[PDB]
Amino acid sequence: SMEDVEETYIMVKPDGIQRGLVGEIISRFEKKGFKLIGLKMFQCPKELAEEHYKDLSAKSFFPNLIEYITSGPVVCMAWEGVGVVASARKLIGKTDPLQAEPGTIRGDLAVQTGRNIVHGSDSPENGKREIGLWFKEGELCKWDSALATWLRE
Amino acid sequence: SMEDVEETYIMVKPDGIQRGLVGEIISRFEKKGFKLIGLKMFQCPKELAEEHYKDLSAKSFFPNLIEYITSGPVVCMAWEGVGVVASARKLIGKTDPLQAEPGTIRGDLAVQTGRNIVHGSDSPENGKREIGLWFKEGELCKWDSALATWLRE
Amino acid sequence: VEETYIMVKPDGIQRGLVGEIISRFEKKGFKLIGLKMFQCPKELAEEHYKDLSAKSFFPNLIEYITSGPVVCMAWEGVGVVASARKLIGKTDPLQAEPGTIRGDLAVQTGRNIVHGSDSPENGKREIGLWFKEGELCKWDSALATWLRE
Amino acid sequence: VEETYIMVKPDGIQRGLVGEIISRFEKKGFKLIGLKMFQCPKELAEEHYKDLSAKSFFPNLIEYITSGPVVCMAWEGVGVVASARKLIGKTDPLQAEPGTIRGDLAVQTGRNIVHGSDSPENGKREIGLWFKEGELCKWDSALATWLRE
Amino acid sequence: VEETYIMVKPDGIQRGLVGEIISRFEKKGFKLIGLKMFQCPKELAEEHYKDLSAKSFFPNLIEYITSGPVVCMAWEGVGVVASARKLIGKTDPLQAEPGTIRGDLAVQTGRNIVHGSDSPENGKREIGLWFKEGELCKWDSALATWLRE
Amino acid sequence: SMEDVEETYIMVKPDGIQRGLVGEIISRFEKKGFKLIGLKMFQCPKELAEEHYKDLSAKSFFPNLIEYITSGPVVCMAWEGVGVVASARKLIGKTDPLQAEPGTIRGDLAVQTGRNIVHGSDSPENGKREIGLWFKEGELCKWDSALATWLRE
Ligand SMILES: Nc1nc2c(ncn2[C@H]2C[C@H](O)[C@@H](COP(=O)(O)OP(=O)(O)OP(=O)(O)O)O2)c(=O)[nH]1
Ligand SMILES: Nc1nc2c(ncn2[C@H]2C[C@H](O)[C@@H](COP(=O)(O)OP(=O)(O)O)O2)c(=O)[nH]1
Repeated sequence: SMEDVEETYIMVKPDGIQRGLVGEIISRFEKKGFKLIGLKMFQCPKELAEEHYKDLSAKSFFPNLIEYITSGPVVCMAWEGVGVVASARKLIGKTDPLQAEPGTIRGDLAVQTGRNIVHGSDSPENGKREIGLWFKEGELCKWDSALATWLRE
Repeated sequence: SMEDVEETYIMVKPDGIQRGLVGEIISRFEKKGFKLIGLKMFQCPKELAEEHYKDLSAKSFFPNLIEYITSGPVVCMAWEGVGVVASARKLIGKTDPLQAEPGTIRGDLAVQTGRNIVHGSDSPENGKREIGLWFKEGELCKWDSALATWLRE
Repeated sequence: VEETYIMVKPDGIQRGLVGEIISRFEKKGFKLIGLKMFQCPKELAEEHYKDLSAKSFFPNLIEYITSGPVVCMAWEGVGVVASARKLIGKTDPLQAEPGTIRGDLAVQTGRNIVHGSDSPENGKREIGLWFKEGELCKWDSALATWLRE
Repeated sequence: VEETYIMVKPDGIQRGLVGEIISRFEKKGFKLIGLKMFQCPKELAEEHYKDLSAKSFFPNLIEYITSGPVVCMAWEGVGVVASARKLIGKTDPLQAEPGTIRGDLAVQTGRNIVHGSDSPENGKREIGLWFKEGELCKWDSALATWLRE
Repeated sequence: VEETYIMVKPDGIQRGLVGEIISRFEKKGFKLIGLKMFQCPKELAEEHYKDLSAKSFFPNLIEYITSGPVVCMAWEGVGVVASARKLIGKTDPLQAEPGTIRGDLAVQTGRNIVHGSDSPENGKREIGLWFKEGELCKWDSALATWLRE
Repeated sequence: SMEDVEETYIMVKPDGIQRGLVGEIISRFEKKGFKLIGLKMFQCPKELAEEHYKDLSAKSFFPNLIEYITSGPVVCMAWEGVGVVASARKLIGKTDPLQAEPGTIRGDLAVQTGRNIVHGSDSPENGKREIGLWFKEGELCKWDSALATWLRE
């Protein structure tokens, strides 16, 4: 089968780190069958995070948002796969954890919106933008999976 | 508008114990991020069980509910958190396990309405009712969660 | 009592999800009455996919389920047929909801790791097709009363 | 039948390990007969640790054991005391072996998340010190015939 | 390549441990080449436990092994026989260390949920006794290069 | 509590990645209670892998080793904690996954020495060394665990 493998940026937030969910979140996607090509614990500089949420820079929560997202280290992840962006969004769950369906990362492991543990790109366009914003040039590591023949047709 | 801290009475029904599921159910709620302020293996006295199911006292099966809930030990739990009530019902799943969705407790662990493992208050008003009903005035334990600031803003 | 047929496909084995899938049905509360690693011969696979014989993918499908061993299973319980389907998830893993088998453990339709009868009729058919006279095992669950009224 | 006293300490609750610890003993096969989240008043704690009153760490200990609610437990089964001591692991989480509770989930003796009666006589003493009578519950385990002969 | 016979005793099935026990061997890295739920006949139960024939617990043993269906398994991998022994843990569940199957999920010797050949030749001998000719399925793991050099 | 906190270098070898065990491994230490201060997927250059295994350079397996450790990305890690070095090694198991006791990382998830899915510093000094060899000045993230007070005195 031929079908482009998109990339999506997935980020475990400060709270996710504090609660020790870094291993758990990663394990969810590893079991799903997606490839990890970019990974790193990272203390996000204020500028980068402000660039990341550039679109929300006018909002009244923006200050508080940047404050939190930089208040502690986060984990930067880049996942490759076919239809992985939307898939990631599904596995993550609704923005509001209380409304997230059990089985999803937020519905299983979080309770409040302002602390929803993780971020998934909302589109392949943003997946590219974010992976290029949070990751330096040669940080990504591409590799052929040994299970490639058993993950995809 | 911001919602107040809430309390709910979650109960592991007789079958939950027989199948050694007390631990996993407590875990699902500990993992979600709520705070356990009430817990005890309890032998529900007939009078207490009667008050618990008072809204069904007119039902022809009312006897079964009382009889059954008194047939063996149960685990009483009192959980706290903003929106914990509506959330607990969500992690628990539809009454008929066969219909509860994969990911919910009943959805992943049960097969018949009658032996649907756990119970959670159906409303914030009923949560306070059941907690005060099942727990003796000194059985509730209040404490400050060290992860409070990472669970909610 | 209702019985359904559930099978882990070659990719489920390769990826080592046999124990996982089984555990999920055990925990749910259904009784396992049939189990066996089996290398499916072409003709039997074709028989299994009888109705898709005119389809375009048919051959690929036949290769896929014979490209490695499978693990046949016979599960019993009231309404197990539909429940099993719900636990397996949508045919397309990307579409199946998190919490289901394909929703958590697969990424593509052509390799969606598991199978479940879609009807009580096919349940008997498929079980009667993959299991031989006597390979099934009956037993009384000690937790029977704590699983059903 | 033999019963032992197991208690999840304050750090255990603070770290959301109650469910996990209970599950281990459940999955092991012993029967739970007593359970409760309890706020240990200083005197009960000092009586439990009666023998250490003279030691310099006494103050710290009492503060710690009462710094938050604990979860009291009572389990039943032949050899449950020693086994529970084995499942829990050496006093020092760093020396505790991988597979044991403290070994898998803790990092320091002063925060070694759980307790377990070190002998059957102590099991009775502690269950009697931490529980009130009506608190223990007796019941018949459906799976007994499959747990023992 | 060395093979060993692993089997889930009847107490394992009644307690829903089939999937969990297989997973321990899938996660370890070993290859499943034999599997089937089987109702063990008294005669076959006797040949297997020939060495314990003159033991006083023998009779109870034979009735136990025949008390319900069991799950027969064959795993491949160099050193598997010895590795399975460890994963299984000491005969008396109460003495098997945490981390092992008997140490985490059993409480008495007469209901130790699992079996494993104690040597390579007993593995060969046991697979020939529990599995018929083609019930074994030969296949190669796509992860071969990452499990052994 | 005046106890000295050391750091240890823990790395997920190429096979760990191939086998989707990155998460599981991370969760073992996360749940143990140690702190993650360094983490990154990385494709190791022969030169770096040799200066890392210089003490085995004369061995007959060295050549293969070097190629194995560089045959694909690995996941570098820096863990902090009192006695984390010795603990981490205990948590990993014997060099031979067939000997490693069940419950340890290698005894639970591997079947052969040359593919023992993970590495951990064998001493506090090699701890400092390896972290310095694999992590650049500034890749390590310092932070305060909200549970620090419940993990230690
Ligand atoms: N009912 C009963 N069974 C016993 C007693 N001692 C031993 N057995 C059973 C369970 C033991 O695993 C078996 C003797 O087993 P072996 O030491 O020959 O081998 P093994 O360690 O592989 O365990 P297995 O065949 O899996 O049950 O017979 C006893 O006192 N009472
Ligand atoms: N490919 C290959 N690698 C080997 C062989 N023997 C040892 N090694 C490698 C992997 C071992 O982890 C490493 C030696 O490690 P060690 O100093 O005994 O301690 P450890 O940090 O591995 O626990 O050398 C071997 O026989 N073949």
